[PDB]
Amino acid sequence: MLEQLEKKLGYTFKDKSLLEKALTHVSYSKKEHYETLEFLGNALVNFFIVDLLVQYSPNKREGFLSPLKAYLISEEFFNLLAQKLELHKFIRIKRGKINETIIGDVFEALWAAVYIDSGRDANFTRELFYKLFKEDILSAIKEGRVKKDYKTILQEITQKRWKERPEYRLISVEGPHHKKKFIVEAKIKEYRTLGEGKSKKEAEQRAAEELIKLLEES
Amino acid sequence: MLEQLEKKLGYTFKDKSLLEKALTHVSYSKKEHYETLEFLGNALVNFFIVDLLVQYSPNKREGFLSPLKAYLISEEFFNLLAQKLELHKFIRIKRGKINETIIGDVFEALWAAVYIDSGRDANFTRELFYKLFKEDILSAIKEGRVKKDYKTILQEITQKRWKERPEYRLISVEGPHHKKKFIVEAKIKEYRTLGEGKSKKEAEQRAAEELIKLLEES
RNA sequence: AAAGGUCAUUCGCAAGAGUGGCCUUUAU
RNA sequence: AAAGGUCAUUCGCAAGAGUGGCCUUUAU
Ligand SMILES: [Mg+2]
Ligand SMILES: [Mg+2]
Repeated sequence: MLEQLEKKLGYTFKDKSLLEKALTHVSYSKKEHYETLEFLGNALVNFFIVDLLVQYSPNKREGFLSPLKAYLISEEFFNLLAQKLELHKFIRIKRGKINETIIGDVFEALWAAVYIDSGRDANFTRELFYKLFKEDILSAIKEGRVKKDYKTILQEITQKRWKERPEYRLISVEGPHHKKKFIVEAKIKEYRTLGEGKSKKEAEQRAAEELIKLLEES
Repeated sequence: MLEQLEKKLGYTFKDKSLLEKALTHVSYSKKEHYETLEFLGNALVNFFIVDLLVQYSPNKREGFLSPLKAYLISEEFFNLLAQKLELHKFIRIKRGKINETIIGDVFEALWAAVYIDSGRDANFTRELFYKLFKEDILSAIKEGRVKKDYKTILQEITQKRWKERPEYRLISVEGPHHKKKFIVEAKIKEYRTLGEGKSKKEAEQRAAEELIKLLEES
């Protein structure tokens, strides 16, 4: 079973218990799970990615590098990189389903495990990591594009035009506690739009997206 | 002069312009300054710190490791570790004076410089880093303690007791725009307290501290 | 950690930038 | 990234825990 993953990883563990720990969620084993390895892998993987980002990024301005780095270490991207490994069929869990949060954390812990198993050889681990994902990362860096959210876009418009910030007002809150529906109002000067979502922010983001369009019509 | 810093670092650079760039603020050189190196150094050092932290921490709980890690990569701590280096006498800058934010950023950039100049040798750089600071880090980790802020403590108190959170509002704002004084009000149930500070958060932190007392005195 | 506004101050013919304080938005 | 409250759900005699939703605090 593990031999398969080791083959996809291109690395054979000296300590197989270290590899399964990385693959084990707290629900399956409360004494030997990946939580602490995840803490380490996050730092480790963060380093490998930044190093690539600094070398190959077309734009080295902080406002570009920071948002892009955040995406390159996001759960989303990690799940994207993990596909190749098929972690979903090596992961051990009980009270839960192997969602994208679990996958991303196991991905991080998995890299910490390799690092440790190899006698804490960062250089070796970085290369193994690059041999597997360098191209995929450089690819995403080349097609890198920072995109602002509506709430941010809106206040930059209003701070430019009237040097003021839009007022977000909570209008309604319906539904059961585990699935609420929020209706918020965005207002600037005398303009006001509405927005709804499953969270205040989502609702405000919708509201803001409207106030922008509203303002375009002038 | 650079030779003096290399002796403190315990490493001789092949590319001196690299060491120089790490020491150079944008005010002194618009084209070759430490901004990008700082980006990378932060990631590299974060990894050095975390690795030590997962191996030597008294407590491995997320709620302990996280707050503690935050302090271990904070500007405050880096200035502490950087003292020994006397970076203040090596940093190049025009517009301003070498403050703790500068020192902290140059500390990070410097390690990025060492990393790159050594041909991206992570193991080497890590050991050089430890040779200089492992002792100080282990010591801080041994004294490691999570310090909660008043606002956090207040809502945990009010949420345990009443399942509700305190509320803040600004009472008044005094002084010039570049030096304001805020007076804020903190409340829970029928209890209200005031606090003042150079910012809303400082004011609220102060107000929260007062309300905690008010609650103890019942 | 990044983004916008703003006050002060510094460099600058200008453009524009540095530094310090404040407000807000985003991400983790 | 961490902390606290809350709803749902799963495991549990209980304590307590896991997973999903929401609110909030902190840090960068
Ligand atoms: Mg994670
Ligand atoms: Mg920094």
